[PDB]
Amino acid sequence: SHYTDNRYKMMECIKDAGRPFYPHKFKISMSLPAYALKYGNVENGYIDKDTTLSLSGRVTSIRSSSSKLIFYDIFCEEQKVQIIANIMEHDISTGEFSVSHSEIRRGDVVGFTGFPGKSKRGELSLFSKSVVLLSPCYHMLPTAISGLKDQEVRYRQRYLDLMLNEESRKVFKLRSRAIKYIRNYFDRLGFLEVETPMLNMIYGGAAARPFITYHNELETQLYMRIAPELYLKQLIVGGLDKVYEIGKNFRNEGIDLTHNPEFTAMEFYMAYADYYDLMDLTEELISGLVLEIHGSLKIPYHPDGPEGKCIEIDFTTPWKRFSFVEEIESGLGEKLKRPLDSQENIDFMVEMCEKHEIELPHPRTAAKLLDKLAGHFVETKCTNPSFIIDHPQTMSPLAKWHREKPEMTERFELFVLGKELCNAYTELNEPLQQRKFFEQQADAKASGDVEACPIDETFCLALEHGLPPTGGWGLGIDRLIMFLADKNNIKEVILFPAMRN
Amino acid sequence: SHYTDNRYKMMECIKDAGRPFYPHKFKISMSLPAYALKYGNVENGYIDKDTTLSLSGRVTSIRSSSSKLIFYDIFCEEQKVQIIANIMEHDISTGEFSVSHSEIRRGDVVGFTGFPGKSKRGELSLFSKSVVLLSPCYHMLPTAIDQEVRYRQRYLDLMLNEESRKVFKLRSRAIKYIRNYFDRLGFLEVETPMLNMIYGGAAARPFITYHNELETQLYMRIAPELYLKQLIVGGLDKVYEIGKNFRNEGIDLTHNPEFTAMEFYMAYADYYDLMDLTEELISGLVLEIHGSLKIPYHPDGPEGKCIEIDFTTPWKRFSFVEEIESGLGEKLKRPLDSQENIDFMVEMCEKHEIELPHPRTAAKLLDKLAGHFVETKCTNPSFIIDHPQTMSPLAKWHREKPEMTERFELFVLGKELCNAYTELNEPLQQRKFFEQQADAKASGDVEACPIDETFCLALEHGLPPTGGWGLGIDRLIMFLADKNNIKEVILFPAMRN
Ligand SMILES: NCCCC[C@H](N)C(=O)NS(=O)(=O)OC[C@H]1O[C@@H](n2cnc3c(N)ncnc32)[C@H](O)[C@@H]1O
Ligand SMILES: NCCCC[C@H](N)C(=O)NS(=O)(=O)OC[C@H]1O[C@@H](n2cnc3c(N)ncnc32)[C@H](O)[C@@H]1O
Ligand SMILES: [Cl-]
Ligand code: NA
Repeated sequence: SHYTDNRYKMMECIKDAGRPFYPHKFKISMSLPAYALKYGNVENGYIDKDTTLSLSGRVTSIRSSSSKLIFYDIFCEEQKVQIIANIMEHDISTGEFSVSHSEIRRGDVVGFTGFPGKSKRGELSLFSKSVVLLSPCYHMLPTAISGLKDQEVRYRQRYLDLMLNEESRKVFKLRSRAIKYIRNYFDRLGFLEVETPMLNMIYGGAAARPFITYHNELETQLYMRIAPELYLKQLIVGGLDKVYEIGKNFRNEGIDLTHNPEFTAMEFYMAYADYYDLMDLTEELISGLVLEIHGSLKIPYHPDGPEGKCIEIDFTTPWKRFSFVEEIESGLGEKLKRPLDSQENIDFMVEMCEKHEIELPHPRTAAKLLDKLAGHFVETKCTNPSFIIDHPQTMSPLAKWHREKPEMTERFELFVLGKELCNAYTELNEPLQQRKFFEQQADAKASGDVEACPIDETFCLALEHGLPPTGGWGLGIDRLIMFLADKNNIKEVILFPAMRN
Repeated sequence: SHYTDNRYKMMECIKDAGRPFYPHKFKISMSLPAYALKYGNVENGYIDKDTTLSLSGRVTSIRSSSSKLIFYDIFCEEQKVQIIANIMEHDISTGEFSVSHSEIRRGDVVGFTGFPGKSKRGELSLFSKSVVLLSPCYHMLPTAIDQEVRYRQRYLDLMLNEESRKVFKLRSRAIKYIRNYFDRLGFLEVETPMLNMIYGGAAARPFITYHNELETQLYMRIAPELYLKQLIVGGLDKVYEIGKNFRNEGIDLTHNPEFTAMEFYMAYADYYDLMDLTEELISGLVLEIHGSLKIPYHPDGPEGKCIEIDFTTPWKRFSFVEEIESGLGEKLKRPLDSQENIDFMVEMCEKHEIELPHPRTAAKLLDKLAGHFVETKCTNPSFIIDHPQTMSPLAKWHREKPEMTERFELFVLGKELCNAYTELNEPLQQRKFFEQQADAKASGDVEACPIDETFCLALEHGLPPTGGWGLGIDRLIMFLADKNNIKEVILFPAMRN
C-alpha cells in the first residue's frame, strides 16, 4: 500500500527536520469526558480566552473549510470533541500554521492546546493555538467495522474493533461490571478468594482433554489445569469453609460458538451446603445479576445475530428442573437398562443412538452415551434457564451418591437456550468410592476417552483427612456474558479469541 | 499404618450396622463465631435447656474424663467451642452413649446437638444430646505443624497452623486494596490470552504446549504486555490485568514457575508518573496493613534476625549505568552494545568474580553487573532507573540520556518487585529491537523472544504515548506478610522430586 510507505517517509521528513517526533510526554489538562462535563452546557459561541487547556485523542475527522480555518474531531474515552484551528490564533513558535497541520491525518493520535467553549452552531469545541502529532496512524482507516476487509478483522485486530465499534467496547465494560457484582456477592457472604495452580502434575476436575507441557529444571511433564476443583476441595479440608476462585481453565478441544481453548470460570466451595442449597444460590445470584444489568428478569436475545429475530429469556425463579434419566426415557419412550453402566444398557444405548440418528461417541462408554442421549432429548428442552439434575454416578466421578436415587448423584447443570452455564454438586467426600471412580476414569482414558482423568493420589490422601460435607459449583463466565450482552458467538466476549489458520 | 486401616474397618462396620455413614446434609443452627458472640457473655454455669442447637466443626481434643462424661473441643471458622457430653442427656435413639462416642476420633468432622451455655469453670460450651460423625479423619494428626509437609499437604498446614491461614487472608486483602486503587482511577480490568502463538513481553524461557485440533504449537504467556498495549491502541486508555504468568525456569526463594503478576497500561503517563504512582500505591498499602511505613522483616526466617524496611517517600533512585560505574571505579565502553564493551564487561565480571551469563550478550552482561553492584544496595524500596536500550527492547528511548531508556525497576531488600517504563510507540525502532532479540535467540539466548509481527502492525495503527507497569504480587506478599520463601505465600507451590 502506497499510503503506509508515504507515511513512513513523512515521519522521516519530520524527524530529520528537527520537528516534533513521537514526543515522550503530553500533559493533558483533563479528560475529554471531563471536558464535556465542564463545558458542554455553555451558551453557543461562548469562549473563555482566559483559560488555556491541553487535550488529546485520536483524530476521527479533518475538514479545512477555508485557507484560514481547519476543523478536527478527536475521540477519547467515549467522548468526541471538535477542535477549531484558526490561523489567527496559531502559535507560530510551533512552526507555520500550514506546516503544522499538514502533518496530521485522520486516525492520528494528537494533542491540541487552546481556549474552551462552543462554536456559534453549538458544537462543544476547543479553539486551538497549536497541534502536536503524538502518534501517527500509518494505515487508511475505514469509518466503521462495515468498511473492514472481512469481519474476522474484528477478532484478529481487536484494536480496530475497539477503535471503530462502540458496541464492542460496551461488551468488555459489561463483562468487568458483571464480574465485580459476582465478587461482591460472595465477598458479602464471607468467602475467601484464592488462587490454585494452573500447572498440574495431574489434571482433573472435569471431563476434558488437557494441554500438555514440561518443566525443564524439575524434569517433569505438567498439564495446564482443566479445572481447579481438586485443589479447592483440599482448602475445605484445611478448614477455610468458603473459598472461590475466578480464572482461566485450559481445554485442548475444538473451538465453536460456545468453546474457546482458554476460558474464564468461577468455582466456589461452601462447607455444609448440598446441591439443593446450591440451586437456590444459583437462582439468587444469576437473577440478581440479570436484574442489576437489565432492570427486570425478562431480557432480549438474538439467537441468529441482530439481523435476525429477537426472543425473550425469562429468568423468573424458581427455574424448571429436568431429571436426567427420566427425561431421556420420556424422549425414548422406554426405560434404560439397569445397572446403567452394564454391557446390556451400553448395547441398548448404542441401538437407541442409531435409531434416533444420534452420532455415537468414542469410545462407547456408558457415561459418554448417556451424555449424547441427554444432549439430544434433554438439553434441547432448556430454553429458559433450567436445571438438569441427578446425573448418573457413572458420568459424575466427583459427585456424591444421591441420598434417594440409586445410581444417581446430587448433581445439576444449569442450561440456558440449550447451552450449559453451570455444573455443581454435593461433593463426594468418601475416599473408598472416590478411589473406585478414579479407577474407572483411568480405565476410560486408557480405552481412548481423551476426556477422562487419571487417578490423583494426592487428592485421595486429602479426603482421608476428612472433607466436611460440602457443596461445589462452577460457572462459565464467558457464556454468562454472551447472554447478558446478547451475543451468540463467544468470540464477541473474549478480547483475543483463538482463531484458525 | 495400622491406624488408617483400622479406621476403614470402623467405617465399614458403621455402614453395615445401618448407622450414620457420611450424612449428605447437616443443618447448623449457626456458626461457631455466631455461637461465641451470642453466649460468650452468659454467667458461669448458665444453661438454657429450652433452646436446642446444632453445631459442627473439626474435633481438636477428646477427654473422656469418666464413663459418664466426655469433653470435646470442636473448631470451625477460626472459633473453638467445648462440647460437654453427659450420658444422662444422651439421645439413645441415636445409639447407646458408649456406642455413639466410640465412633469419634480427634480430627473427625462432626456435628452435635444440645443446649447452649457455659461450664461452671466458665468455658463456652454446648451440653450435647447427640453426636453425628460427618467425615472421619483416617490419620493421626500431630498437635502442631518434614516441614515440607506444609507445602505438599497444604490442608494440614491450614488445619493446624493459624499463621498459615492469616497469610492467605492477608494476600486477599492486599489484592482487594490494589483492585480498589485502580478502580477508583477509572481503570478497566481485562483478560488477555495465556496461550500464545508467539511468546513475548519479558526475558524468560516459555512453556511449550500444543493444540491438537488446530495442529499448532503454542506457548504459555510469559507476560501479557504485548496484548495489553494493543488495548491502548484500541482506545481503552486505562487497563489492568491480574493473573498468572508461566516461566520455564528454576525455582528458588523468589521464583515459582507460575506466579501472579499485575500489569497496567495508562495512556498519557510516562515513567516519572509511574514512579509517583508506585510510591503512593505501595506506601498506602503498607500503611493500611501495618499502621506505619516502617515494617519488620526476617531475612533468614522467624528465629533469625529481624530488620526494618522503611517505605517513607520519596524513595531512593539509582541510575543503572552510573551506579555500576561507581562500583567499578571505571567507565563502561561506548556504545554499550559494541563488541568492545561486551569484552570489557566480560573482563570486569572476571575481575570482580561475577559469574558470566550465557550467551555473553551486552544486555545479559549489563544485568550481571547491575545484580552485583546496584541491586545489592536496595534495602529500602529503591528505583533502579534508565536501563540501557540494549536490555530493554520494549522501552522508549530516554528523552535526555543517549543509549538509555525511560525505564525503572523497583527493588526491596535486593529483590525485584516492579518493572515499568514509558512504552516504545515508534514502530521502526520496535522492529529493529525485535530483530535484535531474534538474533540473540538464534545465538542461544533462551530468554530472547521471537519477532511478533501482529504487535508491530498494531503499533502502525498508533499507540498513544503510554506508561506501563508490572508487579509481582507474590513477592509483594512476602514483604507484607514477612516471609522469606515464596512457597509461604502460594497455596500449592511447585515442589521438586
Ligand atoms: N464440584 C462442582 C463442579 C464444579 C465445576 C467443575 N470442576 C467443572 O469444571 N465443570 S465444567 O462444566 O466442565 O465447567 C464449568 C463451566 O465451564 C464452561 N465451559 C466449559 N468448557 C468451556 C469452553 N471451552 N469455553 C467456554 N466455557 C466453557 C461451561 O459453562 C461449564 O458449565
Ligand atoms: N511495559 C512495562 C513492563 C511490564 C512488566 C513486563 N511485561 C514484565 O513481565 N516484567 S518482569 O519483570 O519480567 O515481571 C514482572 C514482575 O514479576 C515478578 N516475577 C518475575 N518472575 C517471577 C517468578 N518466576 N516468580 C515470581 N515472581 C516473578 C517480579 O516481581 C517482576 O518484577
Ligand atoms: Cl533482632
Ligand atoms: Na422468584
